[PDB]
Amino acid sequence: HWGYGKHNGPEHWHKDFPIAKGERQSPVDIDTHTAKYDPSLKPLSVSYDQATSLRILNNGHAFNVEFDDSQDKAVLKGGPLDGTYRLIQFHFHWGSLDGQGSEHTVDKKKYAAELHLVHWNTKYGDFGKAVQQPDGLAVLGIFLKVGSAKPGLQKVVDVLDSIKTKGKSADFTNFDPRGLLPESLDYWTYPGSLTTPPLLECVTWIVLKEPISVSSEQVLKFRKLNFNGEGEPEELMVDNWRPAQPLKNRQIKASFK
Ligand SMILES: NS(=O)(=O)c1ccc(CCNC(=S)Nc2ccc(-c3c4ccc(=O)cc-4oc4cc(O)ccc34)c(C(=O)O)c2)cc1
Ligand SMILES: [Zn+2]
Repeated sequence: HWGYGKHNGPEHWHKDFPIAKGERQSPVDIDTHTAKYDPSLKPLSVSYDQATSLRILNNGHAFNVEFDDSQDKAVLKGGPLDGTYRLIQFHFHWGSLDGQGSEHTVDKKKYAAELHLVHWNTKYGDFGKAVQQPDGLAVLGIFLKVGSAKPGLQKVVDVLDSIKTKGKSADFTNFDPRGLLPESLDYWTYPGSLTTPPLLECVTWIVLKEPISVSSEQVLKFRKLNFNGEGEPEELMVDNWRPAQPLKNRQIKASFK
């Protein structure tokens, strides 16, 4: 099916997922000079103290650290959000080289990778119902640059060898996502979509301005993963990012002056 290769990559997705050419697609380039500070934005609240991680899975597109979202444990509120959004999973998008990998870009700058913490609006009951709503999801995006190692990320890095191929999963309990956040919560926000098929336009994007630093060694291990399943020709899981899409009259708002 769809992927990131030359024959099934982003430029081909529209054939099976027409919304790919929609009016609210993600990611987008964030032109910092055009983004406007929005006084109406309420304080952003990231409450991950009771987060319950459960498993890590290689789904053939990236790897997901899944959480128990049967209760209001890890939640995201405030900012441009109305109500409570529950953390369900987080994953990354990265490149084959340090100069690329992020999905959103800042003044056209591409980061080495991008972390996506996915949350769904609790007023819709479940994730399935949420992806049928214009405000069903909220994804917190964090940029990764290559520099000093990120202590909180190492546990994720060290388990990757156990889920090298598509379909493989491993227990991943007691992981604290707070160790992946930068110091500042300054952010840019705009209405968008999922960046991979089905590309549904149900996401309120909140992209943090401050990137986190990860070591070359850490990202190199991300690049050892496989898109393929076990026993198949090895296709390194790299460059699993979608390029910037047309803004289409949308406005990106800044939480800071
Ligand atoms: N990069 S990004 O933008 O951050 C991003 C990209 C992709 C995705 C996820 C893409 N895949 C989707 S959407 N998967 C999906 C959607 C709905 C359901 C779903 C479906 C679907 C059809 C239906 O008829 C009833 C469903 O009921 C459901 C009840 C639930 O409690 C949770 C999910 C769920 C399920 C599933 O079955 O696990 C998976 C997340 C973030
Ligand atoms: Zn993503």
